[PDB]
Amino acid sequence: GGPIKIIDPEKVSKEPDALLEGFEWATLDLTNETELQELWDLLTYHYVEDDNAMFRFRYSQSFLHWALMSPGWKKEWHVGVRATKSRKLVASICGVPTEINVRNQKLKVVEINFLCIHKKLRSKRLTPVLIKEITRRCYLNGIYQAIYTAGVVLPTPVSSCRYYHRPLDWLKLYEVGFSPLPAGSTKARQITKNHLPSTTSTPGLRPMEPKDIDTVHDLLQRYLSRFALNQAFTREEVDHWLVHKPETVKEQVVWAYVVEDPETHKITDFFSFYNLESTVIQNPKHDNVRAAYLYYYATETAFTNNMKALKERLLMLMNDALILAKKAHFDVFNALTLHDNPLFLEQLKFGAGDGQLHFYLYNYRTAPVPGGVNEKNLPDEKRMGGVGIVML
Ligand SMILES: CCCCCCCCCCCCCC(=O)SCCNC(=O)CCNC(=O)[C@H](O)C(C)(C)COP(=O)(O)OP(=O)(O)OC[C@H]1O[C@@H](n2cnc3c(N)ncnc32)[C@H](O)[C@@H]1OP(=O)(O)O
Ligand SMILES: Cc1ncccc1COc1ccc(-c2cccc(C3CCNCC3)c2)cc1
Repeated sequence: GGPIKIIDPEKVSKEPDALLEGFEWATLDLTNETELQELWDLLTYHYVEDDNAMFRFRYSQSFLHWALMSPGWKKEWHVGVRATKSRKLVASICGVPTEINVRNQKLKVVEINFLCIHKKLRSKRLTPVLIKEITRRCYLNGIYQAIYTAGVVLPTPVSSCRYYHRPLDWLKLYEVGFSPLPAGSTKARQITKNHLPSTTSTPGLRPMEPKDIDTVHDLLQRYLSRFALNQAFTREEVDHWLVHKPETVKEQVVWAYVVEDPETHKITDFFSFYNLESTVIQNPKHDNVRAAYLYYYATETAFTNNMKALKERLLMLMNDALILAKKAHFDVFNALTLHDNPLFLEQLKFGAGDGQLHFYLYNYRTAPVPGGVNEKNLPDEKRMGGVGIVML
């Protein structure tokens, strides 16, 4: 594998291409509360929905602040389109920098997300224009590769993973149409099936602290090394992406927990999950779904190559994650079939979701990597070791 083309730093245009009449390019400054609000306004009403128009992802302003001003970020990579007259923000596309490992080669990339066009401007071929412009801004800063996900099929996906959903408040999810009541059942039986213990079981389990950063950093990168495609975490990235800062962040977005061994007092495990609401588009009884998403995790047990033992360890840890997520009043716990997740998704009663999330690399060729599933789109322990990066 390797890059597809070499970019000529001399030929990168200093000026952007033209836009549809009445619109103009605009760099967003997300340290400005009004501009953060503008992006949130756009996304809230125009970002990704399900195919039945029942739900729309509802990234919080705190989430956007977190996701988009990560270590190394540049405002030049927060790209907006405005209406010239009204000044209204009508489109966005965003990137942040990170390093990834693609089959043992380290690569500097941008992670691309929050591509969004106002519904009234759809189907006008603006998306290629947005893509080309963020590409140009990246090129100017010496970045020539990207990684991203999408639910739509685009040329040469590097992998695909299925969505999985673990009901925490099943009744909530029933009343919003998220979860069905099967023909043969009752509310009580569904609540029974999804019931969770009142307390966690892993000994030594506690919220991650800043003092844990170095140890979690070491453990995480050793664990992610087990995957063909993975994120090459820096220390500042562990701090930013895993350690909630309550003093300066009003609405918590990231939860992290470590296992401090009772005997050695070393960190032997950790897991984490983030808060991403969905808007319930039209419902009498509810306005939102409060969802938690599984993010990064690691365990020393992985390094024995004893899959039964890894399976056992993950079943306990991930059930603890559910209980903690429930305690934090999340309605549902979501995950993908990446990492070692096929080892626990079905047994801990995650229900299979619809379709796949596809993973893409820009300007980089590599062989497809396994995404946790077989040909039937079902979790498969023999199809792991592939995708070791979670994106937002
Ligand atoms: C070196 C640095 C490189 C950095 C850049 C790397 C590449 C980054 C790539 C971007 C990563 C984004 C990652 C995320 O954020 S994925 C999230 C995408 N956002 C949404 O789903 C929000 C709801 N939808 C919308 O806002 C619009 O429907 C969007 C903007 C998605 C399409 O707007 P619209 O419906 O008005 O379409 P058009 O008439 O302007 O354009 C039609 C063309 O656009 C292609 N299209 C449609 N959907 C996507 C999609 N999700 N990824 C890439 N391409 C897409 C489509 O195949 C067609 O191509 P073609 O027929 O010409 O082949
Ligand atoms: C509840 C909801 N909100 C917005 C759109 C669709 C839906 C439907 O139910 C879903 C519940 C969960 C997911 C989901 C689960 C795990 C990972 C993801 C990725 C997370 C990164 N961005 C792409 C989606 C989505 C997708 C859909």
